[PDB]
Amino acid sequence: MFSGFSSFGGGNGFVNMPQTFEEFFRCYPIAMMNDRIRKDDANFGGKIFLPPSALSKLSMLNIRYPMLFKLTANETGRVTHGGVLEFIAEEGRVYLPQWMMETLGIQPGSLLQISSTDVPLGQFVKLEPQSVDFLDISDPKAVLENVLRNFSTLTVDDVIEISYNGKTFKIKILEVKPESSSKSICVIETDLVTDFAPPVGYVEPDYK
Repeated sequence: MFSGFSSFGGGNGFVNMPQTFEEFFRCYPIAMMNDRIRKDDANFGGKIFLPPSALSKLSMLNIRYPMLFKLTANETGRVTHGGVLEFIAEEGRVYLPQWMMETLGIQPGSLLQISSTDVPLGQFVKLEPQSVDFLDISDPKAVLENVLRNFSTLTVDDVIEISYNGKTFKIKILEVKPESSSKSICVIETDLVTDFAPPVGYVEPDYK
């Protein structure tokens, strides 16, 4: 009968719907690519090459930049989240790092599916450290930030590796606090918090 005509809060009770886009392209092993025509960082990075045709379609869908891409493998049934650099293949070519191919469980010439997904940026991410040497760095936090920049999308199930000074480090997202059931975390700038927790009970003797 009577209405207060007043609204209080209600924002918390609102759930944001992620953005999902699907694309199909053929992937090729970047490893076979000549070093001269390829970048070393790209080989160990999480950036992939896609056609401009897909990007144009995304704009129509009003996808905010940066754009996130997700890889789907029918053969393994597992889907990893890959990052995107720039579109240079007019015909429609997809390139991925050698390590990524192993995770996807697909061999050269295999089809690769890329879907655009947008996440509200997780709040907490748990990363698995490797070797005490990694934690021996004066500014380990800085290294982490660099890794996030390299990878547009981060998945708990996906294992990301960073190569520094010719060295490769394995970082595994054991557990993260997400805002969606997708169980995917992607931090563009720095809205994601990372913590290092030593899961290895082995100790290496000091050499002197």
